[PDB]
Amino acid sequence: YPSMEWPTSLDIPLKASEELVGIDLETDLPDDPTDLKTLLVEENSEKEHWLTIALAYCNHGKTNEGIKLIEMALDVFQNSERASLHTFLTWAHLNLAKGQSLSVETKEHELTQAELNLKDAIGFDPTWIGNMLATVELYYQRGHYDKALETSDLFVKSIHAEDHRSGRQSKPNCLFLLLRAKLLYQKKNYMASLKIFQELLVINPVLQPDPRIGIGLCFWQLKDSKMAIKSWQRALQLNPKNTSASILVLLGEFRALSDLNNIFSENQVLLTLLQTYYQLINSLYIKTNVTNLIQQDEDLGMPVDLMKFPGLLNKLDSKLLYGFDNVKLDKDDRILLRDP
Ligand code: NI
Ligand code: NI
Ligand code: NI
Repeated sequence: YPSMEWPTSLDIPLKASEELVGIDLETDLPDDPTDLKTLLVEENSEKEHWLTIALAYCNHGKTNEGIKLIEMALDVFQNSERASLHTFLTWAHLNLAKGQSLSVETKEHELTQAELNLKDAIGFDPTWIGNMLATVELYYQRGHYDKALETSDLFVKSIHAEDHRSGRQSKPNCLFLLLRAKLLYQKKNYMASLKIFQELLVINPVLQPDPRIGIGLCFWQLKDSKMAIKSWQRALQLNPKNTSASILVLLGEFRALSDLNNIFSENQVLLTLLQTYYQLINSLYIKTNVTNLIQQDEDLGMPVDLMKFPGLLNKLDSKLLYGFDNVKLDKDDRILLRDP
């Protein structure tokens, strides 16, 4: 398959001489990012290096450190050079805000921090795709689905208008499509949603988040529970760290029994599963409950995270948002292109 893996090391050009200090992004980052700040400031390092480093923290479980670094960068870079620092801070706070167990206030507190940085970013660079996507993602995360879909639809018209103005053909943007597919599913238009998720599978079969999660949720809401489960097992196969896939595969296959999956649910919901330990009125109760909690995550198991796109938040290169042009679409993926 195609590859969206981040460069795994960084060379910082030293200021006085012309040697380069190499950093292994996966083991060389210190617990206190101030150490690099010293280096980065001292050697007059370029801004994109601050970003690349902060993204390494975030993508290796260290978002607080990622945030601490770019917040320090804000004391170094001036005026318009601060825009892309604010964009990073927007997406870092959107990632925080997706925290699995935040109370509605902590969520909104993090989303406010994102919005504040977003305002500073758009003030300098309103047409940057990183800032436009964040505007839509903020509406989504706040549940304002109608405004999100309407803002999305204005944005793609704008970009289309812009391609006439530069004599270019438009290329579908995977995250605008992903946002549309998710908004459509919120509006219960599961058929239009499913088509977009399937479009995404052929454009970028290594897209994060996995559009197969959405493929399965569309099948499920369209009552083809057999294929929903196949989409989800394909997701969990290509990436066994996908917790959302895991919980969906087991909640789906779980339609004695209520022991076999509490033990499989401890490997990687477990509350209400234990509430359901409390004429088969009962079988419809466990059935309803499994359905309710398969639908409990308003994020649909597909968190939109710009930190999964090499070059995007650290170099203003949005190329990877358009995916790949040859589709070796594997046997177990091409199945998922089918109708219900
Ligand atoms: Ni914060
Ligand atoms: Ni905070
Ligand atoms: Ni046109």
